[PDB]
Amino acid sequence: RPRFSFSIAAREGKARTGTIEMKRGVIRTPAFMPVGTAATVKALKPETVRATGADIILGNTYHLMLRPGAERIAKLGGLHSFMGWDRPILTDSGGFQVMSLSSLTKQSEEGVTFKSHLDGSRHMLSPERSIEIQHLLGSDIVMAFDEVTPYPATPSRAASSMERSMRWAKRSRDAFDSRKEQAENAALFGIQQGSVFENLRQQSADALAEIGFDGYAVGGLAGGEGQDEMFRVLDFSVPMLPDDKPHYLMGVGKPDDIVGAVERGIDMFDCVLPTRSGRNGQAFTWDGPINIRNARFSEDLKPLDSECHCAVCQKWSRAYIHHLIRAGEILGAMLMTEHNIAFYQQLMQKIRDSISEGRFSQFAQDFRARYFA
Amino acid sequence: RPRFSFSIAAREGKARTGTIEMKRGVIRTPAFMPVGTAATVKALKPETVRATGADIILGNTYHLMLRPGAERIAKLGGLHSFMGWDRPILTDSGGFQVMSLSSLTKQSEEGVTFKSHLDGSRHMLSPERSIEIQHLLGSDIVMAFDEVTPYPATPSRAASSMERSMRWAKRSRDAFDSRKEQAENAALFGIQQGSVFENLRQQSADALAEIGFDGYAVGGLAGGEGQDEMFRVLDFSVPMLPDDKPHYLMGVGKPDDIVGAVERGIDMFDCVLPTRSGRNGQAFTWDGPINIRNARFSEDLKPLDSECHCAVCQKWSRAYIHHLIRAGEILGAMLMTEHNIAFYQQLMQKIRDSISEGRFSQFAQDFRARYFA
Ligand SMILES: [Zn+2]
Ligand SMILES: [Zn+2]
Repeated sequence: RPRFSFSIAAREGKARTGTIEMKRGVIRTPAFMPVGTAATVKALKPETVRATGADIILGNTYHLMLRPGAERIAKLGGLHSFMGWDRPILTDSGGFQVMSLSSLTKQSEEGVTFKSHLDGSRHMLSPERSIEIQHLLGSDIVMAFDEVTPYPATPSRAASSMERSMRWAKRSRDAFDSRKEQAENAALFGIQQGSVFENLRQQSADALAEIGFDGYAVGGLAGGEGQDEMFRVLDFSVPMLPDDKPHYLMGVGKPDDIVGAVERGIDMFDCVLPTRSGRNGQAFTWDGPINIRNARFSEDLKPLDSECHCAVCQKWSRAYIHHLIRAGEILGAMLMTEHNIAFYQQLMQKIRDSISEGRFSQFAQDFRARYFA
Repeated sequence: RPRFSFSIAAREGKARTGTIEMKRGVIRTPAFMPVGTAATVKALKPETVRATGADIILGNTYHLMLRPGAERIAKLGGLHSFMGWDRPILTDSGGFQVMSLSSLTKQSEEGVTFKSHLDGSRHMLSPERSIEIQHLLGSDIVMAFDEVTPYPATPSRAASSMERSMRWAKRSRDAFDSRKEQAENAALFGIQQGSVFENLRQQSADALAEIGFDGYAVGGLAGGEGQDEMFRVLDFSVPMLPDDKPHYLMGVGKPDDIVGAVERGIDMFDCVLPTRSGRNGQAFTWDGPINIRNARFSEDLKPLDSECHCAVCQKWSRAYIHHLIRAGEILGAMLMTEHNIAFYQQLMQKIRDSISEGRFSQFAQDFRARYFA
């Protein structure tokens, strides 16, 4: 396999289905990436993550650099070896979480210094250091280090952040390219910014395409704007990106969001929703989500979802899982997470098959009628 | 397979190895039973419990009756169906936990009434109700309902409790026998009491043998007396029990305790140690236990134990598991528990093979030299 090759096998409207071939494996697109926070997809062995259909997982740079440490993971042989997942890993740049989880940020053109939300330790993150950490982890898909624009943002501030992000995207590119081993074996994605503003999204897309990346993420969304606005922004933003490279919508999302975003040209997704909500009691079904803690499930012998092919739905009842989650049992988190992640993979499979067969628009319509019945 | 058949295949001194055949499967003895509290062996799917080598698990009656409820489990098809373990299950009588976990106990000759440590609900437990609950769960090995003698106990109080326990053992026997379906498909074990006193242990054994049970537990030990005293009591107590039936030491225990107790004629064991300590950071090894949270393991690439055949030791390093447990990750509990339970099953296998080969005494000596090196 090559370092990176994205091939589009079928299209329907703006939707695409295909494959990304990398050294560690093939990624089927549109793709959902389960999120591994501190080097684990929560409550799942990697073999179980793979069994659900995942082709690639996401690792959080910010969390890994704080614990167990980027250098330490490198010494121990890299993230893949450390956690036991041998397929591709995408790492985020660590920037988003600095804003959302650290204390005392000091921000500047060089990068950001911050205090750990764990200990009192002070850490630094810049385009160069972010790229270095991702190398130390041995990431397959490296994200450029950007400055995240909170929602809502004024046009002036959105512009300033976007412009800084574009300067940092060049720095990221150069850092990545300067490290022979990373340049030869990993891929680099740039992140489009500009908040909800069309002209800024355009300037950002143009800047990113001028530098040149293996893939392009749409950043700054799912920040509180709501689905209507998100979709409106995707409408004009995705077409600005090079059509022949993957389009990654960071941090999205709910099943309905994924469907609409694929309709708009998105090829890759990640979210903590299926894992996080899993441990919380929310199970996804084709008829909409359920909260398994609800008393109405205490004696329901049906599986979580009536069609789901996952091992949880083959083996255990809603009643049992209701019991486990109410009791705060670890097996409850294990089973809910496996089911939710498998649901997401089944959704992605249905999306890929429908596009390949030229009936994705019908699938979207059928999916919505039932999910929101 | 028959309802119950215990066969002894080999002996060495007081040690025995053999099999208990029951309708739901064969139990190899000496046996270790992982403990399922609220209908789950904590952090493990039943298939994983089986994969470690477990032939039978233990379920806690007290916890099951409070949540999700004995009647409810019956309605849903019984404990096996509910939790997805189709092999034998031994249920305790629920008495021990009433003493240790409930509030406001009212005790009498009829039984005990108590308040849930969960809600404010008031529950009752008597020989008859304990046997009924175990039937509703669909237990394969039913324990007689006894009164537990705290350590230390005066001879007078030990005697009074033992005598009451023997009256309750007859009541348990009669209750079990009166329910055709339970009598025909399950087995009933009596519990010897009498604290540390030889004459009381003798009276108790004589009373139990007169009633007649499928197996005999040594109760009242591991209550704070220490290994020396426990062993001293086992020395005279086990021989009092019918030699041709299984001998069950309830609530034991550490690996060294298991070895010494088998040397003294014990065939069955349960303890929360490998599960509980697992989540706590303690991993069993042939060279003694380790606490994986210790900083010395942060970059140790070796498996938890150098000889262990479990899936955890095949796949992950001490360094990774150290990280998971420090981080409070669910996968940390999953991996530690699987390893610890598999260690216990490997110990039991080595014990069975050594007895079968007439070299158990040497195995005990070799085990101790290394474990306590
Ligand atoms: Zn499922
Ligand atoms: Zn092991």
